Amino acid sequence: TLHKERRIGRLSVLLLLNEAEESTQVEELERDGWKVCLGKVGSMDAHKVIAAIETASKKSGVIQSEGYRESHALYHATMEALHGVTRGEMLLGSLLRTVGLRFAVLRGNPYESEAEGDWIAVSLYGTIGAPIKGLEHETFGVGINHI
Amino acid sequence: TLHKERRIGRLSVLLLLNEAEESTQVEELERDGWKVCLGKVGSMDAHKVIAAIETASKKSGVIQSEGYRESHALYHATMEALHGVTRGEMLLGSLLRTVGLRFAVLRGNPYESEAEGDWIAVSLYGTIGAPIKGLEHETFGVGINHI
Amino acid sequence: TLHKERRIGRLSVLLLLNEAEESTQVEELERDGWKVCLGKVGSMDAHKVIAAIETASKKSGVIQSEGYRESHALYHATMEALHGVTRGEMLLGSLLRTVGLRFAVLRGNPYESEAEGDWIAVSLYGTIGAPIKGLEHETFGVGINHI
Amino acid sequence: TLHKERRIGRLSVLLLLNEAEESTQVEELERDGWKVCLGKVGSMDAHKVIAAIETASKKSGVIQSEGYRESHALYHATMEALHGVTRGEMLLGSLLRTVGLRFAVLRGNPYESEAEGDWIAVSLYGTIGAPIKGLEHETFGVGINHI
Amino acid sequence: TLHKERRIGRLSVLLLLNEAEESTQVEELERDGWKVCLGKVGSMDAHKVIAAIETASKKSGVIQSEGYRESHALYHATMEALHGVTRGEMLLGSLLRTVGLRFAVLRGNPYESEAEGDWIAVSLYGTIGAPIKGLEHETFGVGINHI
Amino acid sequence: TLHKERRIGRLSVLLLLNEAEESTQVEELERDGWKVCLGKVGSMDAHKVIAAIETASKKSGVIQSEGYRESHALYHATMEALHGVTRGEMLLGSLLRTVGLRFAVLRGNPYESEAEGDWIAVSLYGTIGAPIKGLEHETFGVGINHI
Ligand SMILES: N[C@@H](Cc1c[nH]c[nH+]1)C(=O)O
Ligand SMILES: N[C@@H](Cc1c[nH]c[nH+]1)C(=O)O
Ligand SMILES: N[C@@H](Cc1c[nH]c[nH+]1)C(=O)O
Ligand SMILES: N[C@@H](Cc1c[nH]c[nH+]1)C(=O)O
Ligand SMILES: N[C@@H](Cc1c[nH]c[nH+]1)C(=O)O
Ligand SMILES: N[C@@H](Cc1c[nH]c[nH+]1)C(=O)O
Ligand SMILES: [Ba+2]
Ligand SMILES: [Ba+2]
Ligand SMILES: [Ba+2]
Ligand SMILES: [Ba+2]
Ligand SMILES: [Ba+2]
Ligand SMILES: [Ba+2]
Ligand SMILES: [Ba+2]
Ligand SMILES: [Ba+2]
Ligand SMILES: [Ba+2]
Ligand SMILES: [Ba+2]
Ligand SMILES: [Ba+2]
Ligand SMILES: [Ba+2]
Repeated sequence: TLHKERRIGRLSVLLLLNEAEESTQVEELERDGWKVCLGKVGSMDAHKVIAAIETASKKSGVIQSEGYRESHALYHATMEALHGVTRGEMLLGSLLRTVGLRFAVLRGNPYESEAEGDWIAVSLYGTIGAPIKGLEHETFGVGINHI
Repeated sequence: TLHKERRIGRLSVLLLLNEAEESTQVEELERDGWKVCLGKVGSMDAHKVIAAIETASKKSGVIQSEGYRESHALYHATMEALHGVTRGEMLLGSLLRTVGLRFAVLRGNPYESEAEGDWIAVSLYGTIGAPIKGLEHETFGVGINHI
Repeated sequence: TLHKERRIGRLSVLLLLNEAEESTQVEELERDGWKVCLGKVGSMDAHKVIAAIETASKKSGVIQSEGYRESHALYHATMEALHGVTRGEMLLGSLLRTVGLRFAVLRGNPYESEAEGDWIAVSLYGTIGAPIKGLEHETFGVGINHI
Repeated sequence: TLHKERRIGRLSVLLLLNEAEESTQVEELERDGWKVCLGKVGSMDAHKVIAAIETASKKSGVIQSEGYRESHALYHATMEALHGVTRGEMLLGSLLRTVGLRFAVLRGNPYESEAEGDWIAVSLYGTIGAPIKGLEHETFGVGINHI
Repeated sequence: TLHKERRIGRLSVLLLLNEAEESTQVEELERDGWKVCLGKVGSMDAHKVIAAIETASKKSGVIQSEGYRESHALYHATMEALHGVTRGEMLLGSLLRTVGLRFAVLRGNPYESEAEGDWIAVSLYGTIGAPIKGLEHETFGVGINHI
Repeated sequence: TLHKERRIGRLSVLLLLNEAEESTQVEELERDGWKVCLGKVGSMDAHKVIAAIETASKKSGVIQSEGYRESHALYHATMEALHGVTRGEMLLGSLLRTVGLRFAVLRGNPYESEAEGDWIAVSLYGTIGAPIKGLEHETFGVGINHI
């Protein structure tokens, strides 16, 4: 049962979508026990988006730098988030398209039972379009995985 | 070029994610020229989710009841939104999973140039999990298409 | 190297597309050594579409009714043909859509060298759209496999 | 209701498959109201196949050069056409395959009602095989979208 | 670093493929620390293949009956295994195919470092073919996830 | 009906998995009438993996070096084998992942009736994970096709 106050998904998206506050929201979330990570990445290569998220997550401490387990949970949540952005073929430049994304990564227990342990959420928002500015529209993606 | 104040995607998601206001947000959006449609649908059949969205959209007037063109634009934006929720296989009950979604549909020009005309956005938020309550997590989806 | 006069794909289509009152193509192809099949199927169940094509291909003697080897060559040709039709998710009714198809099944060698042996093409044409007539547009798919 | 005499999909294919008439078929279709485009593309990069189809469409006046709306309709139609050719994975060279394609793009109204507006059809035809001539076979793809 | 002697994937397959020993291989693996599960499932519904694997896993104590965390790890591992069997579209009956599968589920740590924790491997083996015995062939699938 | 002693899939695996110091399987299979191939490949480019398998299958004489027909049977077997490995997106390096594979290619008839003719299996095994060693887990894939 998802805790009405700890919906890791909804929270990561609100953070990702609210431009006024930035450090005001991150602190509250962190004081609530959430490990937060924010970043931006524009590219026509998906592996750079994945790389960017993984690097920012490990630096901000959202996931462990050592070992595979946690990098593996993050990898798949990212894959699942890229689905919402790619909608069909997890390809960017190879299908003549590029993205400009903002991303958030949240870690913590979104459930009532403390036995559930930690979960992670990768949220993406920005644009996807042709190699030219202006010729694009919005795109969203959210992936949730257990750690 | 997307108008900083008319980002149809971001707006539909905020509406979808804000529980306090409900009719307070819809009115402002509608006074701004946006045609809005809200609804909920829980099911293990994707064709009922699609049906629910299409029916609510035509009743609330977001898209034209007559003709194919507009129903065709809505159909594909829905498909693109379901990708974010299904992340891989656009299947629910057949893969032993069910969803509980909240959906918003917005229509209007999100660009600076008035020549772009109308666009539509289908946003989904809720849960996806096993046929039992509690065993699920969050899921998001957003589709954007021109009309 | 393909035989400019035996491009099994191109031929199966020209045959599927033509709506001439006088039956002149089937006999011409057969006389040139080709096996030909023709059928129509409308359904919101992909398995029924695969079923019909198999059956008509066996009744017409395009593939052997005995064994698996040829039924296997056709099944994949059919599948690769349904991709052009479903474009992404090999689902019809569960995605609230339905088809009205016409199909051709051509079997024979399309190469200059007799060594390449027989090959088989499955072509599809019709409409795909909502459950209501009129609300739809065209759909095309060609699957080519070896036998 | 598709107009028996304006089946944009069927027409673009017949236009693509027939070698005898080249300007004779374009003219007749142009005089019938259709915007028409024809091209050839050989590549192992999907983005080049996409870019040529867009560039040819914008140079022949099948879709506007200015704005995003029309480029967006064509992009998706191309994607839907790319499906029938790739059959499963929208990759060519990365999967050790290359294509030699002939394409067509048709823009006009295929319905009885004028309220349906214009639609665009992207059609593809040619060979898909290994990076060696002769080692291949035929491949089709038809995409259809509303503008 | 995978531990040469604890390659959970390789083990579950060898365990799945060998008919001579049944309890002799389960015991040895159990005495080596591995949680093990074995089952058989014949169906044309993917959800039944999934449900049997989950039910068998929860009854044999390979994953907890309480909570979501472990069911979530197993669900995804099963999906990843379902991939190798469906090869492209996660559908069976809807695509006129049915399977007769033997499965295995292994839970334990395959790495040198104990900080990697437990991982779960779902393995599938059997036939996938038409709804008629004999008309089919072999099919494999191995899914691997972290708990 | 498959021959309990000639299940080409099951055999190709047992052969791929075994790491015995004494070469005893290859010769036994060959003596029973099977064509066998063995190779290893590590790369973050799927085309290089397909390349190697083709080549080793031609050098070993598992499929004819001349023609297309057999190269076509193998290419698809390979593809259907890569699905078990990529589980969703037939991408390695562009999704920031890489493989370390071992592959077997068995060719021969696996059915009781000699009428089914020859068939070919492509089996894969190794690891898939980040560009850094250790950060990975196992991966499996079996593709079976007719020839
Ligand atoms: N609209 C495309 C992106 C794009 C390519 N060209 C123009 N726009 C998408 O859905 O990703
Ligand atoms: N977690 C699954 C849903 C589910 C099935 N069983 C339990 N949960 C998903 O990503 O859709
Ligand atoms: N146009 C959709 C089908 C559809 C459903 N409703 C209307 N049309 C397709 O491309 O398959
Ligand atoms: N014919 C393959 C392509 C190929 C590459 N090499 C041989 N064939 C296809 O379906 O795309
Ligand atoms: N062998 C097919 C299934 C099938 C159905 N009928 C014949 N064959 C597959 O790859 O799934
Ligand atoms: N584990 C991923 C690959 C990966 C990338 N980084 C770490 N692992 C897979 O299933 O392919
Ligand atoms: Ba996909
Ligand atoms: Ba898919
Ligand atoms: Ba697919
Ligand atoms: Ba092929
Ligand atoms: Ba788009
Ligand atoms: Ba796909
Ligand atoms: Ba459509
Ligand atoms: Ba999940
Ligand atoms: Ba798929
Ligand atoms: Ba993994
Ligand atoms: Ba896929
Ligand atoms: Ba098969």
